[PDB]
Amino acid sequence: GEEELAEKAPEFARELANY
Repeated sequence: GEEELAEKAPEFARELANY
């Protein structure tokens, strides 16, 4: 998970959440 999380960084969700 850590790597998926590392390959994710829950800030991307918001970085696209706006678009």
